[PDB]
Amino acid sequence: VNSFSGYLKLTDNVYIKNADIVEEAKKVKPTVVVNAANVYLKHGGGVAGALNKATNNAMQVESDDYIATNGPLKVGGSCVLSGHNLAKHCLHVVGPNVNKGEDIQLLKSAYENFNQHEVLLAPLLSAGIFGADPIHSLRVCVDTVRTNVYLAVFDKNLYDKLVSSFL
Ligand SMILES: Nc1ccc(C(=O)O[C@H]2c3ccccc3C[C@@H]2C(=O)O)c(O)c1
Repeated sequence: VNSFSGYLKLTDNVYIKNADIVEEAKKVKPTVVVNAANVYLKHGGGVAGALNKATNNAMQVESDDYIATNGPLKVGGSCVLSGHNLAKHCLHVVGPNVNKGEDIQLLKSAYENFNQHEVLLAPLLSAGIFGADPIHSLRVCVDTVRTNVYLAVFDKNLYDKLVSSFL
């Protein structure tokens, strides 16, 4: 048993909800919240900017120190950093950004990072302002992640479309 509530059941291990992921993280304080990061960990907008804002910019301060030491991530890669006031850990995962012209095939590699964690609260990688079709991202998630993933979809109208079209 875990503390996630009101999620629809898509598969044995994938659950989904219409929620603001920042507000969800605050309530649950999950072991792992996934950030939809870029390779520079520059948390300007989207999930990244919103989580970062909720940490009072402490996520960005930590991230800049990480990059100064380690250099950028790979598209498809990840790093584990603090979850600050939102979660124990934040898994920063870089999905391909279609609006930057990155290869959507890398989405599966991005979701494979989730398998290193038993339970996660996460967004649909590469969707939203990253430019991919959320229906596709959800399909790749279900077909790649084997650990227990609790997906938050910010937009109610898209959430209903994702549920109604899910095979
Ligand atoms: N408080 C919040 C929470 C989330 C977002 C957001 O953009 O998230 C979308 C986002 C952003 C970037 C990549 C993928 C996704 C999917 C996610 C969604 O639409 O579910 C926001 O701007 C403010």
